[PDB]
Amino acid sequence: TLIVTTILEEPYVMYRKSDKPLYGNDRFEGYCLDLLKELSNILGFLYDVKLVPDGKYGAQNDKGEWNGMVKELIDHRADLAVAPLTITYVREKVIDFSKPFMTLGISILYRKGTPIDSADDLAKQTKIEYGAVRDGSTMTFFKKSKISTYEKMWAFMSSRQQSALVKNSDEGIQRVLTTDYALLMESTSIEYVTQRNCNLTQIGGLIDSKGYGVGTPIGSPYRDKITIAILQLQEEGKLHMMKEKWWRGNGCP
Amino acid sequence: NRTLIVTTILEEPYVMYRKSDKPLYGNDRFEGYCLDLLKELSNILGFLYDVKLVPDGKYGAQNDKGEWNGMVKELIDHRADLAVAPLTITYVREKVIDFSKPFMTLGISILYRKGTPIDSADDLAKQTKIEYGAVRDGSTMTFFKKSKISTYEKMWAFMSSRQQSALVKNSDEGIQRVLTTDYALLMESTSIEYVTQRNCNLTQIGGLIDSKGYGVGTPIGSPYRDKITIAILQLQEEGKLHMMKEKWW
Ligand SMILES: O=S1(=O)NCN(CCF)c2ccc(Cl)cc21
Ligand SMILES: O=S1(=O)NCN(CCF)c2ccc(Cl)cc21
Ligand SMILES: C=C(C)[C@H]1CN[C@H](C(=O)O)[C@H]1CC(=O)O
Ligand SMILES: C=C(C)[C@H]1CN[C@H](C(=O)O)[C@H]1CC(=O)O
Ligand SMILES: [Cl-]
Repeated sequence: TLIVTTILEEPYVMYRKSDKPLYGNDRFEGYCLDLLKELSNILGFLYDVKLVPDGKYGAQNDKGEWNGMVKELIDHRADLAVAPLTITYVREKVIDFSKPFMTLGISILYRKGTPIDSADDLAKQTKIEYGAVRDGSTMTFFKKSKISTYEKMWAFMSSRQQSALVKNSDEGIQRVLTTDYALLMESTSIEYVTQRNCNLTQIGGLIDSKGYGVGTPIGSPYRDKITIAILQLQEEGKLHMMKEKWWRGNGCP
Repeated sequence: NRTLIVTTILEEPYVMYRKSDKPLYGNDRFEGYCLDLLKELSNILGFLYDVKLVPDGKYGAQNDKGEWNGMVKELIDHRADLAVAPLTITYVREKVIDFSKPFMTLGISILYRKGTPIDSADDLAKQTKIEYGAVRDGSTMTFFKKSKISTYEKMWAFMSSRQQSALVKNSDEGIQRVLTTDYALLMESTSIEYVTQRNCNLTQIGGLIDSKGYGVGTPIGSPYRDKITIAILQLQEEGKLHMMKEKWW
């Protein structure tokens, strides 16, 4: 029986809707749960899903200490992390990621109706505020970047004691819907959001290329097996079916 | 430290013979995306390397008796330390070697001539006048062979009919077939991109029908695999892989 650490994030992992109190794995549904089910069926393991106690994904502080799901793996409090956990340089040095089960890139979430069409449109002005979820991989992309425009955007994002950043995606979404604000957001989440709320749209294409992967502790004997199962699921068209299932939403033009 | 043996294969624009007016020797024989990648990896990780073309000139597939060939076999048998090529990360291969995380993303798509009303794989699957195929024994052909999706099973039935006459031995052959005859080639999207920049009568039809990547191959248990994965992620986040692709495409 593996311990799986995860985090609430639509539509990957959500509280199931019911009139009775829920317990254990039955508390949850979503893309990641469907994934975990397929993975257990292929590999034959049992699993206990547990929300990550500090409710974080995994980032470093000044002193080099980790938190979130990444920390859970490092400390062996979980065997797998199944969540939209972005595969990044800094994380991959401290955990063993499976190969990606989903591809994505950073893009822009914004309200419909405007001439804005790219990141460059934002970086070369100051009237439109823009930011990212604080300490997420998207923020780290801008902070570590040495590319001109992205350097400029980070300067603005982090200025004024980081007032342009948000603590979570929902806050970002509300901020886009209410004020003159664009959120730098992972493309898969933009796709999800813009098919439920027809007032929102993606601006431009992907500014980078990356994946979500299943996290395991360094040296874990499951990583390679999960990689192999993921490849099987992709080649069978199942990853694609799973995403169609959970991204369908309400439908927007 | 021991000079690493790197198996690879000629394929534009990943690995090509360098154009010079005099004979070439060693690594100097070669240029291309994968040579640039290799050189970036060696600088980050600090290894020396000798590039060696795979003797049988194959990527790596199994025969009836389940025996492997090509670069994959080279790695399995420890005749090479690394494989640096457009070697698709697949289920069957990952079971027998270790791949780094992908340095490039791609999917199967369609190479065809411009000006036609064909718009998707479906369009091809439901007809028989337009011939279509893939490189024999490549990961693309294997995808269709193993698919249980209705459209793709129908396509596999077509491709394998008539003793696989719809298949080609290599991408160059496929490309000429598309240019000359009424033929569509199922081809990796990255290669389509390269071809259509250079052949203005050709285009991609429809989107990607799957999603995968090229990765550096190492023998199972190699200590270079994770190191190379981390180096790849670093190159990616610094935008050098993007630069490298633009350079060669
Ligand atoms: O073959 S993989 O390592 N795992 C399966 N997927 C499909 C889900 F993303 C992808 C996608 C993109 C790239 Cl570059 C690589 C891969
Ligand atoms: O983090 S990775 O495994 N290796 C780095 N890259 C960049 C190579 F394109 C990508 C791209 C797409 C996906 Cl899904 C996954 C990855
Ligand atoms: C939803 C959140 C905060 C996560 C999801 N993947 C990124 C990560 O794994 O860091 C974060 C998003 C982002 O940074 O745009
Ligand atoms: C060019 C060739 C024959 C290779 C390249 N990658 C795939 C592989 O690694 O199998 C093959 C192409 C394909 O099957 O469309
Ligand atoms: Cl990996």
